[PDB]
Amino acid sequence: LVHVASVEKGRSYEDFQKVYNAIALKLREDDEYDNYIGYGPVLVRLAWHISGTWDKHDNTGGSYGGTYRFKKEFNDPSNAGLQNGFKFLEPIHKEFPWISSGDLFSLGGVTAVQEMQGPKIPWRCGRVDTPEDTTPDNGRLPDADKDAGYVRTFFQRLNMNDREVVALMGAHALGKTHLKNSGYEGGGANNVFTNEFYLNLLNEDWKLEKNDANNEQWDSKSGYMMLPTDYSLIQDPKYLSIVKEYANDQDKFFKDFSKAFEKLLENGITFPKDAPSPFIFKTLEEQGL
Ligand code: HEM
Ligand SMILES: Nc1cccc(N)n1
Repeated sequence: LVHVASVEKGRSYEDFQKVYNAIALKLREDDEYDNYIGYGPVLVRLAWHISGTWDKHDNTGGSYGGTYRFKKEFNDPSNAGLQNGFKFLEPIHKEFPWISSGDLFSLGGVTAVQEMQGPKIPWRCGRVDTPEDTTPDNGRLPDADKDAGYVRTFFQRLNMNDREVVALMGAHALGKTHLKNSGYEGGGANNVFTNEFYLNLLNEDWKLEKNDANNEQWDSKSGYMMLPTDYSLIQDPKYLSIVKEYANDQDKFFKDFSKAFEKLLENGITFPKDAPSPFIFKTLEEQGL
């Protein structure tokens, strides 16, 4: 299965910057969401979940086809709550109806990371909507009540190695868990992208508790939480080393997250040798907007 990137006809960097800016301005405007977290974190999670269906073995799933728009995938229990991100993006899509769905969902995550003061994430256009029959079945996204060996095996399907896994999970500095979505509750409610995930893992005093859904999670007295799969990153000695690295080097974390997150968003896509180079969007702040 080959998915060849095809640039939306006649579009260039300055078209996609406009879309980025519309997303970014709406992120600033719609600030009340989720007790004043705003939509940044949910957009990052949307971009990940639309990408994380990918299977390297047969090139099924992935961001290219925009298949989250279809009910089988929209309704995946693993995607509960992401409808809020889709609803955020609907006026953006109405303004810019020429962008493909996969391009919009992936660009929403890039825009969110950058506007939350995270790294620059180079981004490539040309995902093409594919039909409803190409929608992957539910069950391809990961469970949270598992251990490091589970996490490591899971991510091999996505062609991610230990460093890439640990870097990607730093996104768990953002937003929160919600009991009614996933059966986990709590988190920093943070809407600034930092390396805090790693510092919290190493620094807090964690206790293994049960939540009101009868699931185990790690809680800190400071009011933070970790999923079992997050905590596994300090139980496994290989992950632990990388957690320490990122807890001690903000810039390295930023660079490695950027590389892994673009990768994630590009898995499954064949870019022609003459395709445009990746775009690096300016933030609103860099534009004086
Ligand atoms: C083993 C891998 C992972 C597991 C098991 C996992 C699981 C979860 C769960 C259970 C939630 C809470 C959802 C809710 O209740 O609303 C969540 C939230 C979140 N996840 Fe992950 N995740 C994983 C990897 C990732 C990766 C790779 C990223 C992106 C790079 C990511 C980004 C997010 C973000 C940003 C949120 C917060 C959403 C919000 O505040 O609404 N996750 N994740
Ligand atoms: N904010 C957040 C989201 C997912 C998992 C964790 N540990 N925390």
